[PDB]
Amino acid sequence: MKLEQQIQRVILEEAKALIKDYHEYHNRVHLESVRNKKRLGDSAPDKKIHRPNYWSFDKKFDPFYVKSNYKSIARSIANKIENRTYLPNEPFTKDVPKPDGGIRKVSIYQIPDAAISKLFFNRLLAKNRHRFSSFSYAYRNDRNVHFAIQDISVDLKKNERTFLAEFDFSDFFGSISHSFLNEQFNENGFYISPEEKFIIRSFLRERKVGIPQGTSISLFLANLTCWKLDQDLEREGVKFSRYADDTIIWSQEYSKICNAFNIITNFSKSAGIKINPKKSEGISLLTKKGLPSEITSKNNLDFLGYTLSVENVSIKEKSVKKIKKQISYILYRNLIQPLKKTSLAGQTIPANDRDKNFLIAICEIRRYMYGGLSKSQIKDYLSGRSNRLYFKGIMSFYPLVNDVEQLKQLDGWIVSVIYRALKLRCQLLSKWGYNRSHNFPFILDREDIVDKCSKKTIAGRKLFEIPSFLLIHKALQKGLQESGIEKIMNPQ
Amino acid sequence: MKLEQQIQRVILEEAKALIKDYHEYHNRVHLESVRNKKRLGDSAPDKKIHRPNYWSFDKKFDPFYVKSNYKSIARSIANKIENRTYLPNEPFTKDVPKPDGGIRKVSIYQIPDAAISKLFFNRLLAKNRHRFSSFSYAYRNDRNVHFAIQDISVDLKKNERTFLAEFDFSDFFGSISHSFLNEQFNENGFYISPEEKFIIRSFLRERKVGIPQGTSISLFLANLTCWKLDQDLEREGVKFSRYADDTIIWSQEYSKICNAFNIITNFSKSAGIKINPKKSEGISLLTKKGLPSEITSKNNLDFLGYTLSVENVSIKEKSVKKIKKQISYILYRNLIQPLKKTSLAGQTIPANDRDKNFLIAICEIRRYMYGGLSKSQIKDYLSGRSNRLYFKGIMSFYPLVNDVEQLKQLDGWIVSVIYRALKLRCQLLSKWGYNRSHNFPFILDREDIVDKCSKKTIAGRKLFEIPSFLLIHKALQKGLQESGIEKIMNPQ
Amino acid sequence: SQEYSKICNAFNIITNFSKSAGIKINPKKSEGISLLTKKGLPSEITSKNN
RNA sequence: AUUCUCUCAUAGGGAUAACGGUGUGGCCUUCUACCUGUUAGAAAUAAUGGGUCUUCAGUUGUAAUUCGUUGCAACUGACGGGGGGGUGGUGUCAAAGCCGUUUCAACCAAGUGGUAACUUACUUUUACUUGGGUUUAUACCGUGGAA
RNA sequence: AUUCUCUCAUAGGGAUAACGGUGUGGCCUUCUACCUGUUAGAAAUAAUGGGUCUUCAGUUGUAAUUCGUUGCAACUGACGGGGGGGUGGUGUCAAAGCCGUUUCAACCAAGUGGUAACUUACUUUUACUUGGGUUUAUACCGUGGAA
Repeated sequence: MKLEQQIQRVILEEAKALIKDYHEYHNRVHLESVRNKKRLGDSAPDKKIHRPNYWSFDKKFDPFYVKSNYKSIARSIANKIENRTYLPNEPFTKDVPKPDGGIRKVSIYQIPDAAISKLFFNRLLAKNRHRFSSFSYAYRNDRNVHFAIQDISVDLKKNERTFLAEFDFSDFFGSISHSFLNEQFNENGFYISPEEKFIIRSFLRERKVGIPQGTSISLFLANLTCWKLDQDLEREGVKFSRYADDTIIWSQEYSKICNAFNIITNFSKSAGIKINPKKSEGISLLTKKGLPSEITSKNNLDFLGYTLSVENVSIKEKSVKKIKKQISYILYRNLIQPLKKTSLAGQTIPANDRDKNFLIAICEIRRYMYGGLSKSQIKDYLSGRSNRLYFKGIMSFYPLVNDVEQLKQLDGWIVSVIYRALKLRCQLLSKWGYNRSHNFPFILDREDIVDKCSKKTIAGRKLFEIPSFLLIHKALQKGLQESGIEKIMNPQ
Repeated sequence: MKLEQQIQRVILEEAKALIKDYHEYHNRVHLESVRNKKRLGDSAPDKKIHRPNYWSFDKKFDPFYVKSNYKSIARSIANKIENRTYLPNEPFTKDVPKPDGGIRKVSIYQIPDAAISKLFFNRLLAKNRHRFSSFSYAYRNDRNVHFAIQDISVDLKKNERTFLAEFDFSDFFGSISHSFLNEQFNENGFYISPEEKFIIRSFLRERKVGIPQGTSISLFLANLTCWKLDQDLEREGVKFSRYADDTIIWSQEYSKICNAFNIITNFSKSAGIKINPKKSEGISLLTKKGLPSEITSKNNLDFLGYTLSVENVSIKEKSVKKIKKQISYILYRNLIQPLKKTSLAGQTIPANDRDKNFLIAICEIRRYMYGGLSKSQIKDYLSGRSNRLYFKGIMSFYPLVNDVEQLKQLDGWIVSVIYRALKLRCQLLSKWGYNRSHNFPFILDREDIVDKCSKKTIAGRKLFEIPSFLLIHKALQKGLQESGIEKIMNPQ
Repeated sequence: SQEYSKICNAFNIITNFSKSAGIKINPKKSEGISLLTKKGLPSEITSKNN
């Protein structure tokens, strides 16, 4: 087919995606407003509906208007791409620096330009994916972080002490030399058509150095420049794994890991990229616990939310603290916050050994960790009674974790936090003039919360059971050997 | 879905494929019989239709009977796979030794067993393709011979002299140790379910050593055993490319290529495979023409139908001789063979400057080399007037050839052979009593055959033009940079 | 030995033999890799005199 | 109008008012061990209502082997953090320590110079919600029309 | 029966005779520079019939640059093997050589001790045929039924 049919179909799909997202967004907002009213009573605020503020800067940002007039835009763009006159329109770049983080300025392009960028990125990736290295895991459709994690986990067990080099790059996207970039189009066996070359050069006219962020065409150019670095790194004879601008190298020889520094420095001098000397760790020796070392040594390393070691693979401390933050905020929101207002008009007071708020908080925690599964369904999957199960929780993002002790400590932390939150709720209810210290669940003790909640039934469903990380860990371990990583892992 | 639906669908597709092939086969036979009658006149033999002789050995070989009764076979097999009682039936192995070739005994299995083998091979390949090396090109759906050819062609240009090691293995499939094979299922991070282990072991019960040939389940086991060999070969720091049991290694260091021999020997001792000392070439130094060498040296090497060198990539001599064989036989069949019979009853004698046999031979040659394209369509593709063209000829099997001189010599050989065949046809027609030495095309000379045939028209189509390899080479070169290798290459 | 790489390879040989024979080394009575020099000479890594 | 047209087609002109989604219910079919109530009615079966179990490592004693690890009874071992105060053991020449009872803390806090708040929130690889499909049953959410 | 059923389901029982494909034509739509005949009829356009062109490297002289390589006239260089005999050049002190005319060979054969045959053929990575789709137009090919 001609280029105009492809532009028309890509533009139509892109336009319909934003409309679907907006239609789901305002319905979620209405449902959450209704539940907030039922929770806060008469103290709930009013519902507010917002629209993107950049939809009014230029008419072409609005997906409804783009969809209404897509055939003419297609026609025009096609003609100007066949007349060598096309030029992307200036983007909207409101991104600004954030505390403790890089500015990370990101540009948002209009729908026709982003559609052209994605269309021309897909064909280049399809034509040239077979000439990339097997140790690059970013911006591709056949590799993912979990493959690098599995490769490092498998390789580190074999030996007892290995050397490691960790280095970082400063301003990766904004420091690529244009004369360098243009010289790689005729090397390593790549296939770039003249029209594709034109389209690529059309996106760099405004700048004098670096490549734009926020667009899909720069993700191929990001992997294009490191082909010689990966070629020389593999020729050296050391193992490595690179994701975007973050890399790690390990080897058994000091001389080999010293030569890897010279290779990295030579590539940085060739491409004009300067390394950051404040976020780099350098050369260190990783050994098992208790073994002495002659040089600077460490026991574990962090890589993309994981904590690799000689023995086990665990979750990073920052991600653990964010899980604790979300669970604690859910309990505080559903138990303590409503009772701190000026008046209790429209609220509901627990009575007759019933508490809807505790059930709601438990259900929300179960939806946050499991995703809605029950312990009976999990045990049916484990016993082989059933042969189908879905993974849609937070644990789906860390399927390679095999550290039981950390999960046990998280379970004990959850139980203690729940007990103390219920104690504070009881004290606040006593302060308001209601005494419910002899009713469920305020009467339960810490040592019997799980056992007593494991029995209470409602409508034939055990809706009061406390989720455990160990059970879902066992289910993930069983499903990994029967379906694979790609199937088990989350789609995002 | 359950296992029975998958078995039912796979069996049905396999059964319908043979029926489609047979229905196309007997129609091709009838058409060829009609044309043979019109060509040989009254001396043509009678049409004969055959059936596979092994269809009567066991009813289950017949696809019509299998299709008629597929649901019961599905049911049964499923039940016995869920009761741990399944066992493949003995195959039919009529393959025998051939002169100048290995016996290569091949077993044909029945449809349900081959369907189970393919079904269980597909899921294993999907679950474990990400743990294979990037330099293995056999029995996969993401790598092909042409990728290895492009990698060697690109790498050899950079340097002027490299060392090479070429070695071969004797009886690869029939010498794998079972105790070795069973020990690799728990290493390198593989994922094999217990049911899959059962199915695998079910196909090796009869033998005491080696794996069966002719089935789809052994193609995964072929790539499974060489994981440690490829791991150590990549750890050494040398380049290589392995396809099935054939491998090549090249490097810049004598010590590195000497260590590659020790790695190969250690792997052969570990797996029990013995190398053949009569089909191996050893260690040689490849240099450019005219440069002296201190050790045994050569100028080019052969790999999978190609002839690689420092400068160019050409076609192997054996494939060139087979192309010449096919062209010469086509000309002999359509020009000389009919006139050597006892009587010319029912034949047609050329007259009034007309010759249907010459036109038929030219059309068959064009279909053999191009596939039916015309020089006007090719020049339209080259000039950019059109933007779509198909490649369905013999040249589609060698798209990376860039040796113009060889194609020019083949063109001159074609012209000379055509001229001499027409001269012999004229002499035979003179011997039968007809003098046509002053009529087209017997009057044309060698130096004007192309120029005169390039003008004659019939029904507005230049059906007498002589095909040239250089034009299709230019079209292949242009299409490679605009669609890619996967798209241009043949589907087989 | 006189070479750091050679004394680093000796560790891999010892570890491979321990894995082959099933013997496990004790990490509390071992001293590791150290450089022995004469008294008064500086060292770049952990050093001892006797 | 987010619906439909028109062409000079990253724009401009007409014509019609509806056009996209969410919750609940329905239907379609879809992977499931038992034991018991009350119904119905022939135990073909249904209909509903209650309760239990599922994992791993062992030690066996044995069958099977296809010469192994297997399948098995029976067995026994696992399987929900940490911190600050008080008070008994038992620790020894002192002691560490090791035992368990009783209190305090919504979380970061096993800490800060000091400790409260927050989810349409906050941010560097950092994000997702419950087998599908179809329902002019049923109630509502953008934006229009009417007013 | 290769069609449909039935269950004890790698099998066995019934019932119906049609069931799968190929060539040609049709239709649907699908990527295409011109110049000319004769038609038709208004040059809106058709309908058919004839003929030419398409690639790469240069040298420019110049415009554009977005500071380059570009786009351009015009230019000139490419673009269909080898072998065995005869005979002229020109080779030089001889000579190699280098020039081109004239004959012989269906291919392997630029070779074998010797050279004919073969495609439903022969064989180690070794194989495929012409944008699709739909046509109870039209003629035929397996296997059934009828006979």
